[PDB]
Amino acid sequence: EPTTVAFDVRPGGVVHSFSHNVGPGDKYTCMFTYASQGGTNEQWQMSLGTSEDHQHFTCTIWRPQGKSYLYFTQFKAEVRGAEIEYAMAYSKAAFERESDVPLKTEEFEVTKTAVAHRPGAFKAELSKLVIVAKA
Repeated sequence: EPTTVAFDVRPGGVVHSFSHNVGPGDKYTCMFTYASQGGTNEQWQMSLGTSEDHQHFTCTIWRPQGKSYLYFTQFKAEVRGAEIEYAMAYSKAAFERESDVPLKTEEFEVTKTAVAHRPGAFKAELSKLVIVAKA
């Protein structure tokens, strides 16, 4: 029943996935799959929001305070069975004196169901993903 859940983003280079679902029959699903290098785990948050029209929903994945130290070698946020209407990925998110810093055009790709890194162009820094979708 919580709409927001905490999860650990783990270094070590092995691929991990974390997912959360809300709504009748887990209608609204969001999954974050990644692999990273680093010294410590990072507790991130995944929030799923639902709108009045029973169709639109949002998935927001982020690291509190907007800075991540992990070297991501891959990432993919997926909303299976849904259609993305808006999405943005950030290397750094706004906090105190820092501004949001969107990933550069070449770093990622937005398909109907996913926001994913672009192999060979992604710069490895990520701290926030925002997805607005229609179930």
